Amino acid sequence: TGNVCIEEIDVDGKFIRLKNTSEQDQPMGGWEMIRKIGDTSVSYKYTSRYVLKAGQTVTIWAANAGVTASPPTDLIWKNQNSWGTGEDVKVILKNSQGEEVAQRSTV
Repeated sequence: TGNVCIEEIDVDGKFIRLKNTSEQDQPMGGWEMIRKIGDTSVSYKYTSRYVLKAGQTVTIWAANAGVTASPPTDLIWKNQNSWGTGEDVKVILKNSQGEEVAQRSTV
């Protein structure tokens, strides 16, 4: 038994990282990663066939973070830019059922 964890929300707001601490691979098709900052929420939807393998991490970078896409461990959030430090951010992870399965709030 393990689970998908929101491992880190970049303090300089360029990326968000998830980790499958479980021994079993976990398909992410449909799963939704919601970035909330104040009154605005932006949703990142994982592709239909994306799988976060056991013990693997996946980092979602801002399209302007200057990082090049390196699937499957590093993806680029198309059209979403960095949010800069000092910004109270909240990340919600919803499974392929619309039901929450994790949450993390920076302070």
